[PDB]
Amino acid sequence: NSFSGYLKLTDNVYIKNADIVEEAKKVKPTVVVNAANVYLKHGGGVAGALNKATNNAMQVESDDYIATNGPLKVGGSCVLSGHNLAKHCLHVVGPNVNKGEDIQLLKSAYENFNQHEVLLAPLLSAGIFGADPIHSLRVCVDTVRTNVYLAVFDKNLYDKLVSSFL
Ligand SMILES: O=C(O)[C@@H]1CCC[C@H]1c1ccc2nccnc2c1
Repeated sequence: NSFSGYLKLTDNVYIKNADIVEEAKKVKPTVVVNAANVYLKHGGGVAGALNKATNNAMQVESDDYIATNGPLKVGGSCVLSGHNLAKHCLHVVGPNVNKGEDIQLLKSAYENFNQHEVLLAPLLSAGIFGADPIHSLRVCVDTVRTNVYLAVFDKNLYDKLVSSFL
């Protein structure tokens, strides 16, 4: 949890323009959040990048979790190993609003963060899931009560979020 270079947006939400893979390798936080789908198939976006950084160890562990427990629900989560990125990975499923999943479930998705005192995380449902990233930051701020360090890869997006929030 040796985070550096973050801007404090609220009492408990911090933001940095950084690649979450590189933040995780440098900080080795207690918890790194993955933006997952219900079958934990880490094919693209943040999920593909975190899985690639574990050289597919996260995918093999995830397939075993699904074979024993079944898929997650939208708005749900599970805690698995963080491998070389963190002590734990919290795999959280935000709604895929491009496939008709209700945006109201974005609040349920962020509620999972409250089970952990400190987390390194991306914006949920942004990117391939289709939600507006600034709306996702708003739900994060309105919902998460624990300390969250958000890593935003795209500089244009990061600047938009900081200008809209400060
Ligand atoms: O922060 C961002 O710019 C977006 C917002 C939601 C998903 C974020 C993200 C971060 C790292 C990624 N690395 C490889 C591929 N896609 C990624 C996507």
